[PDB]
Amino acid sequence: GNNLLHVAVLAFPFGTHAAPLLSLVKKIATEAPKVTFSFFCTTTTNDTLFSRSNEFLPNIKYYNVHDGLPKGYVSSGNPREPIFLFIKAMQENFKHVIDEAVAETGKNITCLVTDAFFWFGADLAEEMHAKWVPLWTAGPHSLLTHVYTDLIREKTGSKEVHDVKSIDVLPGFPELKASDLPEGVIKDIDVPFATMLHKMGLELPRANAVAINSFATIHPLIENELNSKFKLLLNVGPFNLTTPQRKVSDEHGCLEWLDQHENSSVVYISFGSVVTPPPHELTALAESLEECGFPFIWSFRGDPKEKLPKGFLERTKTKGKIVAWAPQVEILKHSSVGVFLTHSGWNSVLECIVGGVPMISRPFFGDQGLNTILTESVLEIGVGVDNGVLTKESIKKALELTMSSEKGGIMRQKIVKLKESAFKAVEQNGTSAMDFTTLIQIVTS
Ligand SMILES: O=c1ccn([C@@H]2O[C@H](COP(=O)(O)OP(=O)(O)O)[C@@H](O)[C@H]2O)c(=O)[nH]1
Repeated sequence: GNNLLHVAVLAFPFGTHAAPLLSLVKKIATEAPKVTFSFFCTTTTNDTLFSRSNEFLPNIKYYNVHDGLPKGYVSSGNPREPIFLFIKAMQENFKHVIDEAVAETGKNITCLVTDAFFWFGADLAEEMHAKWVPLWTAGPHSLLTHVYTDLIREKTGSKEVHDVKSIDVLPGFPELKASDLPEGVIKDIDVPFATMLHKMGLELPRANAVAINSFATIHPLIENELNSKFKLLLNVGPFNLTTPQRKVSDEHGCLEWLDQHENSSVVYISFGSVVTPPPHELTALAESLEECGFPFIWSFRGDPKEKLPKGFLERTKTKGKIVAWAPQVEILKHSSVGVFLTHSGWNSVLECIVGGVPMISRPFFGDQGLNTILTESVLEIGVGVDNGVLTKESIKKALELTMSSEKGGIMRQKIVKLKESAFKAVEQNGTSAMDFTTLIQIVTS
């Protein structure tokens, strides 16, 4: 593109949303050095994202957007409170800062790239006579679930709303219970997050193009519907293969430690950038761990003994590891690791498909439920813990099953062939490289 183009990038501050988006942006900015990229997110998220050294692509500048929290505000109860406050004032807070970036660069916005959550991107793009390109950072099946929100509700009564009778929502997908769906589709339909997702489903067809961090082999039938709902659908993932972003950090020699172990023998544990199993769960896992023998790596959450038992800490310090932050993508590509105990967030899922490792899923929130059903029943590269909770009986059951002598192997096989499609999809010749090239064209023109 030319030196007159200005791309505004609006990222979601919570969960693993902002980093994947920034990654996509970095790939584009490298290909288009004369194009200006303005990245908007909360001060706290920007601080974490832009602390990186020479990662300073010159044509990318970040701008802090108000987090919606009132003056003096203090934690309070539920961790949902700051998310709800952000959502409630995000449109005007984004606009205020976008306005500063336009006055400062002297360049009107030509393209608005946003997390798909930002349904208001169409309206904003409209006002500035700019293009709108939202990015759904999760899977195709959940995106389509949101596009189908009204349809689902219209075919949902007292039975289904209460898990008595299952709903047939997605093509080429098992029948689901309301508890399977992301909060908001059929429950708590009124809260800000739920309203944000519904509006997104309704506004997406107005976009110039809808990008998604996924690849065409993930779900053919779902993709076809999405393809018919939007002006353009672009599969630009998996991001771990299509975009840069370093992070090859092993402050705790996990990979070396992994070297000094054999194949499919280590248990990697990670429940995302925000989750930490409840008390009865952690304690059920920690013990499940040092009773199964299985060597392991566990990404806790900074806090060590804080939640974990003292003794346990220095008793397993010989057959397993526990870190605050691990080099997950690399760990998942290591031949040592045999199973991935995850909450099935989408990013971790794409990373596991690329690494070729079987999965143990204990979903918590959002799309994790649909993701578990997708990898357990449709891709068959994983299984979920019993009851969706972590109890010593449910854990061992899963470990034993995946680390078994049959099922675990097959899953590993199924995910190796999927891994193959992933690598193929990103060759210049594949659909992901091609949709990415198109994305670049739209964003930089
Ligand atoms: O020790 C860790 C734990 C997590 N992650 C990364 O954190 C992200 C988790 O995203 P996901 O969508 O799986 O779950 P979320 O954070 O949205 O709940 C993934 O990129 C993981 O690789 C990591 O790099 N090291």
